[PDB]
Amino acid sequence: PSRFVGQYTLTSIHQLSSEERENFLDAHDPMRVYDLNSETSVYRTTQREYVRNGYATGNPNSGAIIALHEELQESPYAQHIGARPDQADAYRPRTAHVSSLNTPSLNVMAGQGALSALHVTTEMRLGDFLDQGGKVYSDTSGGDSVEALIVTLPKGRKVPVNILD
Repeated sequence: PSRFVGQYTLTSIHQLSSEERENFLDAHDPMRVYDLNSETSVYRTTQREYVRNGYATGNPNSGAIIALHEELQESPYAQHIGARPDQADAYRPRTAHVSSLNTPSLNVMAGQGALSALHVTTEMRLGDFLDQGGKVYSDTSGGDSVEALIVTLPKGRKVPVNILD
């Protein structure tokens, strides 16, 4: 199970075959893993002032740590199992500071237990981020049926929000 030690040298999903790349995305891309889409609603708490005109803008200075599902790092279990160095199961996404994206973003919660898990509570349409070039990352910085996400929102862009409380 540990024969491949030192051989887990891949660092990008593009270094994997098409089949393994798809396997990795199936296991780590938030969009696929949590079965998200343009109509998925995402939530976060904030202050009225920031969304008083019905829109929210991305935060330029977040301290969030995100998972990069397109980049690889040896899985802590690769050596425990016999994971081949050219297979998706031998790796896990790399993580990085959100500032590395050089783009404002918003930390949101998604899932049936989101609203519960969570100043005012806002709701947003994931598609509104996506339609404007926003990207979704798992936030690695609740319980079950809820996932923490980081969604980018390019400079000068905004998304409509609904205050729930």
